[PDB]
Amino acid sequence: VFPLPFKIAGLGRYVPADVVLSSDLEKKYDLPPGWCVEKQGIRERRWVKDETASFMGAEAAKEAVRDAGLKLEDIDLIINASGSPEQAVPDGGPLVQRELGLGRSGVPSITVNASCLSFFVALDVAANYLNMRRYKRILIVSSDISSVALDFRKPENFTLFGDAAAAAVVTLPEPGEKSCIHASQVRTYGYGAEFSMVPGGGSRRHPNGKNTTPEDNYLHMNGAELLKIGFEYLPRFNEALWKQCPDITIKDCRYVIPHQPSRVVLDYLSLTYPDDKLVRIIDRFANCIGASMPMALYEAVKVGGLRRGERGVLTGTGSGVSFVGMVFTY
Amino acid sequence: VFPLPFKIAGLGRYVPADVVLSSDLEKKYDLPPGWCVEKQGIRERRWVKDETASFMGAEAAKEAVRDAGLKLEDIDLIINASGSPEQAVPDGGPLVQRELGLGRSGVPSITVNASCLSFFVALDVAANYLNMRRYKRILIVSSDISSVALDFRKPENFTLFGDAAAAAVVTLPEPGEKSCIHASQVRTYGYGAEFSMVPGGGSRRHPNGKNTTPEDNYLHMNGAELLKIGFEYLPRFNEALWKQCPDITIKDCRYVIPHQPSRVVLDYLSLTYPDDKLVRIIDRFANCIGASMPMALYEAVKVGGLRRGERGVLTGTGSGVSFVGMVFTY
Ligand code: NA
Ligand code: NA
Repeated sequence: VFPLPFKIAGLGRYVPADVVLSSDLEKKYDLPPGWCVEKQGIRERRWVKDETASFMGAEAAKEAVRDAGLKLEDIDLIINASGSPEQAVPDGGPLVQRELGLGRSGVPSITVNASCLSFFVALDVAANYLNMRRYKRILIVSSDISSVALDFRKPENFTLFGDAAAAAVVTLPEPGEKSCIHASQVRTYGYGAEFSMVPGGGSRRHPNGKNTTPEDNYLHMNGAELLKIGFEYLPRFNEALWKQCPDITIKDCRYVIPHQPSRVVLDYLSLTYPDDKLVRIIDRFANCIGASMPMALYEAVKVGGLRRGERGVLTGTGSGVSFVGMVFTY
Repeated sequence: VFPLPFKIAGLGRYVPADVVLSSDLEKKYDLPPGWCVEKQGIRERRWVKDETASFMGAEAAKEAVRDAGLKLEDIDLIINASGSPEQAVPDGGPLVQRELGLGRSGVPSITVNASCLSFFVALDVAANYLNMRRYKRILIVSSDISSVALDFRKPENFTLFGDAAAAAVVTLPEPGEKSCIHASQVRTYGYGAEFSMVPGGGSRRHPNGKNTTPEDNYLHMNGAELLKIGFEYLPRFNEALWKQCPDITIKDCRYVIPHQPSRVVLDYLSLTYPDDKLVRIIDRFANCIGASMPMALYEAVKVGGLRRGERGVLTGTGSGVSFVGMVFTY
């Protein structure tokens, strides 16, 4: 089954233009100077002005299409892979298709939803479409506006979240090119659903029904219990991932590219690997939910200079709870 | 590329136990006797008591797993493919995994979202995973509770919607078995997004923001404009679908199995094909959104007696606007 031919042909990003410095948030909301950097690992973030999520996604997508040496008309499948919805109906796929000027194109546009790990799962889905020769040039878009959830009474909230979009065009590699996936794995532990969830926003606690509570529209998080899921199941997850590519180990990989919704994953990695192995975006873009991993992938290539033939590792933990990992040659 | 080996190994359904007769709705809400059957094509529907969407999905899934001759522990991927969310976070995949008692299993559980055509797109995604030998035994679950959207001031609304879940287990066929996909196609016309949409429920019109209006949480529908998308693009859609399987035509197919959110698609088909070719569920289960197509697939096999080696056609139009079609040997 592995290795799977797979080429990240183009990458794109959109972030809002206005930088919100942690130092200015601290001055405005009476936090100690340096609090955000120490507690959150966040020095800056970007918040939207009037952008919609589809607008940001389309901007990132256009950059990725240019980067791939393609025109918009060459894309034959669009996958929206964001951490949060723009609206209830339709899904984000058709909305970004419309925003791209492709609304009359017929190009299928769908959503893959694995919460904040949607981008990862979309890559995996796309890899299978490509190798089955179903589609040739697949656009994956992850765009999130988390600044809508900002509560300026709560420092743990309002200093954490940022807005961003990133996108990839994926294709099969050309003859001679080594681009491939060596290993890919997704596991889900739904017993952890209650430790990171928003119980409102759907049928179970519909606003017009009898099951509503005041706390329905807020993220319920139990960090201690989430970590326990990691303690119990991550070692075997990692073991099983690397068994897929026994010829390749972490020493053969230039960059670790994590979903990074908080500094914890980065701190874990920093105790393990040299700093130059780790791709960091939370410092300048904060927690951008579903866009975090693809933002880090963009960073690895467009700032970190990841070269064709070098290898990377995508990794993440997300609400669900799910774990993902992928070892690839760029 | 086609034909693609593909076996619908098991099918399952859950519907609420209490039948709501159109005749009783008409008596209670002062509608003419026979109004629902004439205007909607709906004689009965089922509405939940205390069920959650995950509960119904899990019930349908268990039936499908039994039908496939499997145990729950044999499933290696779960795809939630519903028309509406149970809650905001996490997605429905982990929630149905938990409901099935598989919360500690590690089995990846994700969501594919193409609005009311999610089940179709999940089948397509699953077919590619199966043929790439990534997973062997894939559960697809579509569960929707639309009765939460009921407005008893509006006959066009409250007589239309029903609750239901259906599920499929899909695998590769055994040696000698003819089960396959002859043709599959998805097209999206995002210019039609505004003609069937709910603008609230996400970041664009977040309740705490400045873009809210009173009508945000209601389905905006422009039926005339939706039909125009059909007039312009359906003929070429159908042409392109059947060109994938030039050896197979509609005469070679026993059943047409449509997504059926209203009587219109059924009326179109009834003018074209003998009644015994069409699989109808709206009459007894009403508009069950994302569950409509898989409910009809269940009906085709478990009531219509579709035999292995006979052929069917899945067809649908959904919010987006998207069109789907698949020609398969059962
Ligand atoms: Na850009
Ligand atoms: Na059942």
